[PDB]
Amino acid sequence: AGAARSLSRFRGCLAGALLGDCVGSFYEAHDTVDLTSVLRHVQSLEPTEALYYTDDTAMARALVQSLLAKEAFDEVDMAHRFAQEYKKDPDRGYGAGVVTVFKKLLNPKCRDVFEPARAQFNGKGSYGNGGAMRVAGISLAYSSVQDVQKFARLSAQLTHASSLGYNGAILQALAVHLALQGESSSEHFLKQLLGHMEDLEGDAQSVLDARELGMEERPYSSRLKKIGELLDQASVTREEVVSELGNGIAAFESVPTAIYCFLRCMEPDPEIPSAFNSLQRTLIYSISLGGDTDTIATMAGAIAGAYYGMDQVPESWQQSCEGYEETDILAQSLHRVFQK
Ligand SMILES: C/C(=N\Nc1nc(=O)cc(C)[nH]1)c1ccc(N)cc1
Ligand SMILES: [Mg+2]
Repeated sequence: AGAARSLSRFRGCLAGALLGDCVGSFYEAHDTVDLTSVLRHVQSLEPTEALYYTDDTAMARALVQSLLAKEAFDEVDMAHRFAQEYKKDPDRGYGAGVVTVFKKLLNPKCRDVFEPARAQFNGKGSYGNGGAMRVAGISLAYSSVQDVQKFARLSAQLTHASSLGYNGAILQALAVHLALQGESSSEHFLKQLLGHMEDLEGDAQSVLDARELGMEERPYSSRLKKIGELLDQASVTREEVVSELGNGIAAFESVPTAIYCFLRCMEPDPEIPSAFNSLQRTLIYSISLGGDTDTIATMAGAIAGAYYGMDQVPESWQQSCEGYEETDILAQSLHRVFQK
């Protein structure tokens, strides 16, 4: 993968996300998934564009297309691109909630593009993982922690106005940010994320948002702490992971899980054949958790792809995915424009 923030890492990041979405799609909303099944099914990749992407990729592409068009974050442009993408291709797997947001954004009378998201859930906003599932491009465009946080938040808030939603997007963007920096201990990676989340969850609004939902005072911080405990635990089963971290559509029940998958799979697992590389292993492992496989795998894939780089993206897998060339072009353009 080479240096921090290399072309290879950019390409690997978006390819990894695409793979997770396309391959994870087959198992979406499966309560349980058998590992042998995933393996058998990834054999079906080996020897074009046979696997459709979902809303995860559709929104990721629109986000990145906005950043490229403006060479900056522009809420009006990005909001419009999200809404127009839905309009043109509505059957990509959007929830009814975010569709309500899109319909409001499509009204040419809508001046304030943040207001639709805020009206959701009786004015409290969605805590879904939709803000995070598309956020990797933010970490490609912006190098500083400060900017990653600011624009992961803003991009997320166009559809997910609950701090439980947009803080999940920040966490995912931070994970990609770190992975683009290259080789790290799992301990150092986790500690860096924990520090950032502890700082964010100090905010008074974040504290109130959690309290309303009966959650721990610092939800993501507490979940990252659990990840540290899990990584030290003997004979952790896929069920115990799901049990402690979740595999759901809430950002809190999917973003930490995706990060755990990345961290866990830094090391060889005897349960996944050693022939699979580290990226492949991460994707296989994350999909085998079940639940929202598509988003958990797209997020784990973004992190892993940034970390391992394009050399770990198997051409046979990549070429099975709808739009892999467009995805690759977007990654190279992000590098040219923002990491020249
Ligand atoms: C923030 C929130 N809900 N957000 C949400 N997003 C989702 O995707 C799904 C669900 C169920 N709920 C909230 C709503 C009411 C109160 N009383 C307190 C908080
Ligand atoms: Mg999807």
